[PDB]
Amino acid sequence: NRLPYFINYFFDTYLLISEDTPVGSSVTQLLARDLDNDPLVFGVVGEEASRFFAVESETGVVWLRQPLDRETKSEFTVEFSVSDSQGVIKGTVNIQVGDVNDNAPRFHNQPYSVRIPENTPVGTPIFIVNATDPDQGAGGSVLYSFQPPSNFFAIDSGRGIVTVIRALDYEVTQAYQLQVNATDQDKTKPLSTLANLAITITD
Ligand SMILES: [Ca+2]
Ligand SMILES: [Ca+2]
Ligand SMILES: [Ca+2]
Ligand SMILES: [K+]
Ligand code: NA
Repeated sequence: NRLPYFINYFFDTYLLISEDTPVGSSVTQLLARDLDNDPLVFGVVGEEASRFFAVESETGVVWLRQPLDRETKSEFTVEFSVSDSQGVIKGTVNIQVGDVNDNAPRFHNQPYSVRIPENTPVGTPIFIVNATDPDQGAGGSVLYSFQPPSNFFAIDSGRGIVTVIRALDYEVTQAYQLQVNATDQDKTKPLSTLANLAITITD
């Protein structure tokens, strides 16, 4: 009797599963050969592995049994079994959880309030806004803007630095209420968040 062995590429590399994979989805089919042509039985081995995955024992089809979230657990290690009813073989698979853009930017250091004197020159940086996005790639990269755009202030798209771009006047306007939009850069479905910025003029 010779022991059966696993075929799939991912026993030697890794298996990618998207974090948006519906629970119940088949994520792969285990494949194995036996030089004796013995009928084969497949299994999943371990407590964490047996919560995440079920295996159809006669076909090797693997089902996801719990939702994934890359931002909570990005990778884990699982053991599958194959058996010819005389011996049992185990293979380890590294599971990588594939990222989707399922986070909108999150602001820190709120509320956002600044007092500036009315003599503040054009080009003066007055306040820094801060938003982060825990997604990977472009979906994790944030650009800042004013919604709607201001004639009196600008905000750096990259760094979130607010500047004065036209001279102020305490007489005309003693306060400004701005909306900072933070958008991620995903090509297909970008997500955005608005944050309040309060600017008070002194004299
Ligand atoms: Ca065999
Ligand atoms: Ca994500
Ligand atoms: Ca995002
Ligand atoms: K990021
Ligand atoms: Na997620």
